[PDB]
Parts: sequence; structure tokens; C-alpha cells
Amino acid sequence: FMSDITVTNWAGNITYTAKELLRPHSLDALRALVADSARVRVLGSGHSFNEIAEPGDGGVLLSLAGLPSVVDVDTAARTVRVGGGVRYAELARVVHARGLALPNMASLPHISVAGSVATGTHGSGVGNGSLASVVREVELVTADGSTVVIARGDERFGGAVTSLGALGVVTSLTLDLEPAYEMEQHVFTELPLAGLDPATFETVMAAAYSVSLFTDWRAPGFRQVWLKRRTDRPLDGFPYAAPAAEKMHPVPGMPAVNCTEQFGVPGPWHERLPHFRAEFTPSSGAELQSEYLMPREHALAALHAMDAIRETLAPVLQTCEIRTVAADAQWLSPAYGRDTVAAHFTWVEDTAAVLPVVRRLEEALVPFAARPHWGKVFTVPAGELRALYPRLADFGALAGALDPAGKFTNAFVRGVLA
Ligand SMILES: *Cc1cc2c(cc1C)N(S(=O)(=O)O)[C@@H]1C(=O)NC(=O)N=C1N2C[C@H](O)[C@H](O)[C@H](O)COP(=O)(O)OP(=O)(O)OC[C@H]1O[C@@H](n2cnc3c(N)ncnc32)[C@H](O)[C@@H]1O
Ligand SMILES: [Cl-]
Repeated sequence: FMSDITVTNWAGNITYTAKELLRPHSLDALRALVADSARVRVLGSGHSFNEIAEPGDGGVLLSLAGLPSVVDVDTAARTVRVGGGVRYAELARVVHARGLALPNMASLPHISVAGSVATGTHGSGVGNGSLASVVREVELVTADGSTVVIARGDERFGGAVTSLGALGVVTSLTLDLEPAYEMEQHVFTELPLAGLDPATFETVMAAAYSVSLFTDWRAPGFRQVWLKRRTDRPLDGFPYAAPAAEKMHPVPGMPAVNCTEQFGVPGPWHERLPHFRAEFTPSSGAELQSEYLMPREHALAALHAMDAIRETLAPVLQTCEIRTVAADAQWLSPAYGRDTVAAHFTWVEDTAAVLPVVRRLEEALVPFAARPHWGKVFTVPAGELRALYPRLADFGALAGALDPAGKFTNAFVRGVLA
């Protein structure tokens, strides 16, 4: 019973120093556990790829998995209060049953709400904010075990949602909702980079509510374009690429059965926004990930930089996805303060092969003020990274106020707060 267990992240490339994952079965136990522990980090669903959740030797790694997972919809207010351990699959199911919906979802629904918003998680769409952007309140169990509630309108709120878990344990969050809506998902193959000029690029990325490009960085250009269209908006013709003949997966060769329905068949928002169907339930994945988030105005220049080193990127690549994100108010969001283009890389799980490629890619993106996704693999030096966040000092002041001893600051966060 009392023997050491090995705790890892989802992909298994990160092994935590913790010999047990503490799962308090009451809020009273959680408050006592936090108050009584010298250093704490929280584990969500483990879909980070780096040491963000690592509490260091002697540090406590805790989870909310032992507490009831509550999803409490207020239909009249169009809000939902959700436990921080609730995953988006369940959140979406429950709000949909109440006739309501989120404006966006990530690619795969089986990821915790608190863990997702902690790092700047997003989907696509030029007018769609990050997942954090719909949060209107957070409830934190702070270093001494007491609760602090921070709501939109509070001067502190800009640092309170996407906080890298550095303010305390987010026990619940409240999110704003809109009426449930229907969508169609239309996939296309072969969009050239040649002739993808500023106007065409803008048109393509704005052609539906959420648009992604996929490429293997092998033949020039893009292998796929995914349009997730709301049925309550116009769909113009899309001459720029060929309509897909078969159901597609982001990663060539992987099973398209795993993916959400295509060929433009209408279905509910939560069955179209993710790339992956709720029924697909992998307990781990053999992949690494990196993603770089840049000012949207640099999209073509960045894409051209990548194209120039495509022979370097391809050998260790499963797939690359290009997305857009609306400017984020959250101080630590990689989309902070600016409309954003994101370039995501799903790598083969070969750390030694991938790291040199990551470094080369980062060098290529320096001219475009690229901020890495906090949950993914990156090697941007700490000082250079701090320089990319205008309101970092404001964030550090907030963390200092809520957690003066840095109970929730680990090595990962310490590099950011330095
Ligand atoms: C594994 C995976 C990852 C995502 C994607 C696909 C899957 C297979 N894609 S992608 O397109 O393939 O990249 C996502 C996407 O579509 N959009 C994205 O922006 N990101 C993609 N990711 C991202 C993955 O979303 C994340 O990196 C997340 O952070 C979501 O979080 P998890 O809960 O799974 O992660 P951790 O357990 O590692 O926690 C992350 C951080 O947040 C903390 N945390 C967790 N719970 C809490 C609470 N309750 N309170 C305070 N802090 C909390 C951790 O301490 C850690 O710092
Ligand atoms: Cl091309």
C-alpha cells in the first residue's frame, strides 16, 4: 500500500520526483494539505510536456481527482461553475444539455479546465479568444489554505486565470456561455504556400469560424486545411484547395476514426470544435509538442522562415498545425495583447532528436517575437523569455501578494518570475 508509485505526465516523457500523487477527498483536507506543505504543484490531466507540474524534491504534487467533479450551469445567467479538475468533454456535455455552449475548444476534449487555462490553451479562429478568455471568476486555495476569489473587473484578474498555477490551487472557475450552435467541418487537401499572399492568407484563415492548416514540411506548402463553420454563418466557396476525398487525421497514417465528423455533416458545436471525438480516450500518447505564438501580422514571414528550414523540421515531425487566436487580456497568455498566429508541432517522441530541431526552429522565429506555449516543449532562454511579456512584473507582484513565500513557485515558474 505505502510503496512508491511513479507519477508521469500524459505522454510519459516527464517523470515527476513525487513518490505519491496526493488526492485529498475533501476541501477541508485540501486546505490542510496546502497549508501544511512547504512547496506545492498541482497535477491536472498531465497534457503538458515539460516540468511545469514538477514540485522539486520534497515538494508536494497534488490533484483534485479525489474531490467531486461538479458542473453547475446557471441558464439565466449563461454561466457555468466548474471544478478545476473537470475535463472539457464533461463540461461540454453538460452545458450542451442546457442549450448552451462555449465559443471554442482545444483539439482534444479530455483535458482539465484549470490545467488548460493555466498555460494559454486555445483552439483556432481569428475572432476566437483563448480558452481562458471566457473565465469570469476563479476560486483559489492559497498558500495558507484560505480561499481568495478573483472576478473579472478586479484589477488583479488579468493575472488570475492563466497563472501557470503560481497563485494557488484553482478549485473552481466560472465561465460565460452562449446559446448552443450547430457546425459543419469541411476538410481540403493541398494548399500551396506559393501565392499565399497577405489577402489570400487572411481569406483562408477567416473562411470559417475556426480554421487550421496542417503540414508535414516535406513537399512545399500545406497538406490540409480544416474549416469548422457555424451553420448560422455563410460558407463561401473555398477554391484554394481540393475538397478532401477521405476522412482525415491531423497526422498522416493515424486513424481518422479518432477524429470528429467531416464532409460538412452538421452536428453540435462540441462535436465539431475538437479534432478528436469524445469517444477517443487514449491514456497516453507517443508524442512531444512545441507551439509558438506570434503577432498575426508576422504569419507569412514566419511561415516563410519555417519553409526555408523545412528539411530540418520534417524528419522529427508527425504534423504541424497553423492556427489563429484573438488578443488575450491575460498577462501571461502567449496571445497576450495581440491578435495571434500559432504554429504547433507534434513531434515524434524522441527527445534527443527533437531538442536540436526545437532550438533551430526557435532561432528562426526570434525575428517574429514568438512566445512558446507554456505547456509544451521549448528551449527559449529564461531572460529572453521574460522580455516577451509586457505585464510580467505586474504578474510577479500579484504572485508575491497572494503567495509571498512562493509555495506554488517551482523551478519552471521561478525562471519566469526572476
Ligand atoms: C496532450 C495534448 C495536449 C494539448 C493538445 C493535444 C493533446 C493530445 N493540443 S495540440 O493541438 O495537440 O497541441 C492542444 C490544443 O489544441 N490547444 C492548446 O493550446 N494546447 C494543446 N495541448 C495542450 C495541453 O492543452 C496543455 O498544455 C494544458 O496545460 C492543459 O492542461 P493539463 O491539465 O492536462 O496539464 P497539467 O496537469 O500538466 O497542468 C498544466 C499546468 O496547469 C496546472 N494546474 C492544473 N490544475 C490546476 C489547478 N486546479 N489549479 C492551479 N493550477 C493547475 C499545473 O500545475 C501545470 O502548471
Ligand atoms: Cl507551395
